[PDB]
Amino acid sequence: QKRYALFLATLDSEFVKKTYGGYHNVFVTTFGDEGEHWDSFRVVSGEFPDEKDLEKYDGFVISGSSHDAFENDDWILKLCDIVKKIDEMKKKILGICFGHQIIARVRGGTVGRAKKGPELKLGDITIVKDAITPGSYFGNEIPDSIAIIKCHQDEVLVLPETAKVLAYSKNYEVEMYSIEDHLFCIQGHPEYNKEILFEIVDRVLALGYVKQEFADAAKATMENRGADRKLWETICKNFLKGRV
Amino acid sequence: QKRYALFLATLDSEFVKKTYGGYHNVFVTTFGDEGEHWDSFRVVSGEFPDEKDLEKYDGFVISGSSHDAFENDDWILKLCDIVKKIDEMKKKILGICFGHQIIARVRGGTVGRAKKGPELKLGDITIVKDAITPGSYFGNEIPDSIAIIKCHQDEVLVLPETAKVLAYSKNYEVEMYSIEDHLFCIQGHPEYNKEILFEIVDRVLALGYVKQEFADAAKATMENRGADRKLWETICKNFLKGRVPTN
Repeated sequence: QKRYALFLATLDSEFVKKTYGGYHNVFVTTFGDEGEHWDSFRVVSGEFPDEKDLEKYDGFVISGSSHDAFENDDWILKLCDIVKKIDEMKKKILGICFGHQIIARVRGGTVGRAKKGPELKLGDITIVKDAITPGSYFGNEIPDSIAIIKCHQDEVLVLPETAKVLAYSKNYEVEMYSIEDHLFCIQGHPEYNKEILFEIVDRVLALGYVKQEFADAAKATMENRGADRKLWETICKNFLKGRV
Repeated sequence: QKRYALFLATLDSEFVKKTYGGYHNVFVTTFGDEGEHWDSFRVVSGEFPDEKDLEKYDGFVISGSSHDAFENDDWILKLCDIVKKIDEMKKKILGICFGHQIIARVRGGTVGRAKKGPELKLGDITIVKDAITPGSYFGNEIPDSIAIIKCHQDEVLVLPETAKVLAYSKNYEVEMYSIEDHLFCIQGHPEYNKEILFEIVDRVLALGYVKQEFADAAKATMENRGADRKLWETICKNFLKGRVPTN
């Protein structure tokens, strides 16, 4: 009987609540297969599993957040201690955006605002093919690059010593990385889609937080192409469910 | 013919553009009097006055921002450089929210995420009355406290060594402060009102950045009362325009 815990470090948005019924469903659509049990914990509102229950999960996913992974709010510190414990148990954790950065912070890396500005867009990341086995999480043919909806408010400015870089881009050396066999981290959102992106852009535009030109460029990146969604599902599930 | 420079560290929101025509208008409605020339620079977009033009301003106002004053984007570093020159000239600068934080950074203070978490609401600040002269910026009768629409994402976590604290709140020792006679800084927005605040709360709510109850608590602070808007206008104009003795 397979069990997976999702740590929701963001609230549900109006668009995500109305269109999908919330981030729980978004994650479960993306990374779930039939027959598994998915428990989510709204860690952003201070809800966590008990320490003693961690052993029954076959793996964990840490979502994105509007919070920064360098902040010191009580629920972030508690998430760092929980992740440390999970890590010591050698349980699988997939970290997405904020989640990638949380794992890095727990492993002694440094997270801060992105040197090369924010990103809200579809982009491409270059695979370090030398660091991947044919037949492992990445499939048989390993592509040169993979398209993903990027999350680049923050970044990992100093990489934990134990991390292996699996992909990079021109403006960021840490797009994807693994630690040992049980931590796997991506600075983009496999679980996002064009509708989710376009809604965020329009709202942050209306707020006055980005220029109209930047918004128009962000959306333009998904006018004629989407992310490699099927490949990300395959990679992420192979890692999290030990499927090699 | 008095001239004032406005540094807009923020873009115009949709609500503010369609209701008032933009933040230039909101700042000028708040802080301006007829017969003045106000120039605004969109510093957030890297637009700045020429150095040689600093000398013709009678004063400067630095706006709030959605960016953080501890960040190191090129326009921020350039703002910090320009503020240093203006400070060295001893020209008047009124810093609001991010602007308050930028002046603190230039004068060697530390800015960072608010110790006790964010704030998006009408609040009250307790005045350090011993630090104020009757007849200066706050009038003959110094108030015990003032209501202001708060900006508490970030804060000044370590005060500049030359800062005089003018007001505080339970959770933050630095609501308002001066440096010498030419720098005046408020962690709150005199230029905001109820409509602007509620629009921000609704939008950050829809985005998923705050809880329904945090939004409802924010809005509740302004259901039956507003900020001390006329008093803020008198205070800030008294300082920026030298209308009364310096504190």
